[PDB]
Amino acid sequence: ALALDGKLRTDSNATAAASTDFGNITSALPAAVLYPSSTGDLVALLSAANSTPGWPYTIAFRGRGHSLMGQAFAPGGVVVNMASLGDAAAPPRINVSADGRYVDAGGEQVWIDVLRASLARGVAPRSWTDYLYLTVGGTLSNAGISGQAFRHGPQISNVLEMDVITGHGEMVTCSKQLNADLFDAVLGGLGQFGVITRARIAVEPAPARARWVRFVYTDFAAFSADQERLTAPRSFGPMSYVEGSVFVNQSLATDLANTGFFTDADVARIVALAGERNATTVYSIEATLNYAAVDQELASVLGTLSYVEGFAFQRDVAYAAFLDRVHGEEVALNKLGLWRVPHPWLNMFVPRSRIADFDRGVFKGILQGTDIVGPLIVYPLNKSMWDDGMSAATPSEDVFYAVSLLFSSNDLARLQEQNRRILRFCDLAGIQYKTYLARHTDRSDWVRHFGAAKWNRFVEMKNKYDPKRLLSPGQDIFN
Ligand SMILES: *Cc1cc2c(cc1C)nc1c(=O)[nH]c(=O)nc-1n2C[C@H](O)[C@H](O)[C@H](O)COP(=O)(O)OP(=O)(O)OC[C@H]1O[C@@H](n2cnc3c(N)ncnc32)[C@H](O)[C@@H]1O
Ligand SMILES: *[C@@H]1O[C@H](CO)[C@@H](O[C@@H]2O[C@H](CO)[C@@H](O)[C@H](O)[C@H]2NC(C)=O)[C@H](O)[C@H]1NC(C)=O
Ligand SMILES: *[C@@H]1O[C@H](CO)[C@@H](O)[C@H](O)[C@H]1NC(C)=O
Ligand SMILES: *[C@@H]1O[C@H](CO)[C@@H](O)[C@H](O)[C@H]1NC(C)=O
Ligand SMILES: *[C@@H]1O[C@H](CO)[C@@H](O)[C@H](O)[C@H]1NC(C)=O
Repeated sequence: ALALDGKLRTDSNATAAASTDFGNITSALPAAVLYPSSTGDLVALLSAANSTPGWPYTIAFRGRGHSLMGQAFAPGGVVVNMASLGDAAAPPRINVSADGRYVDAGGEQVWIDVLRASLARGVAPRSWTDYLYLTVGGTLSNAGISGQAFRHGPQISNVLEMDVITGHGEMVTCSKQLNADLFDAVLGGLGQFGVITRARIAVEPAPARARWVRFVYTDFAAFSADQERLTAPRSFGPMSYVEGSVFVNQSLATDLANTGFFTDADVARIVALAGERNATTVYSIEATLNYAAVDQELASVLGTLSYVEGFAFQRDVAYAAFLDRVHGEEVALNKLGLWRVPHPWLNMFVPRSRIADFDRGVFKGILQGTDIVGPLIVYPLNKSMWDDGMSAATPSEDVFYAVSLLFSSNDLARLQEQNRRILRFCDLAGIQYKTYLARHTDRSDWVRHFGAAKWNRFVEMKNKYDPKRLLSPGQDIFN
């Protein structure tokens, strides 16, 4: 029925396209790929799966395939090409509310398009990812983090309601007020319980511009203390965005130039500073202030900090230009053939109490004497802005750090071994980290990830909403 309407494709080109992802490390061929024209086509697929004894196929929902390790694959199953839902000109897949207090976006829609539609109405989401060509449904199935998360929470903390089609093939609207169990389960739920077809996203009046700063440190203690100062609850401080970067000695000049922030003269100055201090690691805080008045506001904030004098670097850009900054990085890297390469990325949340230990073992230890390509990102988050009732798993401490080591790749094998070594260091040091964007491959690891109480809830929701265990099998939780 769906195949006759040209929606369910089994041809080699279709299956091949749905068999690889951004990670470029693992691959898995699906039996078929659905190209739905409407949510009705998704209901039809999931209802058939629910009602058919001996239903053969697991089902995955491909956003834009930005997964690192096959999370969007359905080996010998059906991959849903979610993007197809946004093919038609009418009706619109992104609706800013009449009063401009929220935006309704299709699960398949990319955040860059959500931004553009929001700005047309003078508004914008409050919480972002660093990179905007990701789907609403995709990031909400994980968490969605960037430099705003310390004060607004992750993207999953900025959703009012969702439309979800469950593994039973039932279309359900959920929120804190209605079907809250499904609402909580789906958010950070790794595509396990149903497909998000619509999410209601909180917005704020859009700032016009961003004052954009980078501050340089050679001392980790000063660097991390200042990050924590900038992101501390008062309500929060003036800064709209706070992240940080780590630069190892061997690839210092190259990595500093690769930020796209520093000029060649700026890079030379930082290299000279590291040299005079014999520093093996350099650290940079990246922060923005959304808006003569800005000058004094910025001066007042910087006066509370302890970066190396003479090493505050400033840019002033349009708000939208700041948010979409990484798009220009992709275009440039792809032209050099350096974008579509293996990405053995390591992402985790590290408790505040152990971040100095992590720095000693990893940045000052394991990563020393290697040529690093890709950013090493480190910044604090506030647990208070996360809802522990949702599926997403975080460390127990009030403050924990996002640590994102975004390695680009003989080299791949070395990098995979290096990541195993970093994880081994953390385990032996007894650091109670949580991975982010990673899939585990056995039960014990997944139970450890969630913790006993949250795992038991996760299973309860799985039995209620996907009892056949069909959905997002690439997560390797129930498959
Ligand atoms: C590619 C990449 C990823 C990325 C990033 C930069 C790059 C270049 N920067 C990020 C950032 O700054 N902050 C952050 O939180 N994440 C960042 N990412 C990682 C990204 O969030 C993940 O890749 C995420 O999966 C979103 O990517 P995408 O939208 O392409 O989704 P997918 O990989 O195809 O699918 C991921 C899993 O989710 C399930 N899924 C997908 N759509 C839905 C819907 N609508 N409903 C329910 N589940 C869904 C898939 O089945 C899969 O398991
Ligand atoms: C954006 O709003 C429009 C209303 O203008 C929605 O379009 C309707 O969608 C329903 C269900 O998909 C259809 O039955 C109607 O025919 C559509 N009406 C119109 C006027 O075209 C659209 O669904 C909204 N988009 C999202 C993602 O919420
Ligand atoms: C990774 O990308 C290359 C193209 O550069 C391709 O030949 C290869 O099949 C891909 N590998 C995986 C596992 O996706
Ligand atoms: C799911 O399958 C059951 C049969 O076990 C059936 O009673 C129910 O109506 C189905 N739901 C949908 C929406 O397909
Ligand atoms: C930094 O690396 C260079 C090699 O490129 C080396 O000459 C220098 O001694 C290193 N500095 C420190 C303090 O490790």
